Amino acid sequence: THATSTETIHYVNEDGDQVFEDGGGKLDFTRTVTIDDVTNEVVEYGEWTPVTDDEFAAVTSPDKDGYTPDTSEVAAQKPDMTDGPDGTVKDVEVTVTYTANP
Amino acid sequence: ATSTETIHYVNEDGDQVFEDGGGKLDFTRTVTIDDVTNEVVEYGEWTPVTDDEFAAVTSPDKDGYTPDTSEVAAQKPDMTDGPDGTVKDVEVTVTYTANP
Repeated sequence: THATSTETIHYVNEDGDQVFEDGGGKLDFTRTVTIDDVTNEVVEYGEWTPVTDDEFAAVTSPDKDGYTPDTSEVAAQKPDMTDGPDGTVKDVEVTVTYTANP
Repeated sequence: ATSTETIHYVNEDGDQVFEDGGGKLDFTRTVTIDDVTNEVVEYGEWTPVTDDEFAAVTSPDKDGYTPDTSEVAAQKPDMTDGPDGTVKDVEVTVTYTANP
């Protein structure tokens, strides 16, 4: 199963080259699975619940002299999640671009 | 999860005079587990596949004999919960006494 969402914030320049270490972090989720004790068949899947919060906190973009990121802060992001037998908590990808001044 | 009701039909000497009576009852219970750690979160209560009690059983007629009871009453099998919870079987003994 994949119940831990990883948020990766790519910090790059206009050429797509990494200018800072990836930002972000991780968010853990869990869900219950109810089965028949006799047949071992899955009866139903519980809703995904957060171990901490259901949203990645806002992330401040690092400062680079002579450059300006398109956003000084990536807003809080809720990772997508799927239910059912193949359900999983998805990762979050974000790309912030630093453009040279002026 | 299956309870078997066994009714022994014996004479005053302890010898069986009829094949065992009774029947079977099936039950099921759900088990809720943490999909990530796989720890059991909760055990559901036992539920009957059909009924929660064995129907009353008529005792066979035997010439020159009288069973202490002509009908074993409806019986509910005992059941326990938790990790080792199970539905217990039911054991009953009917005695046929020779008529003077």
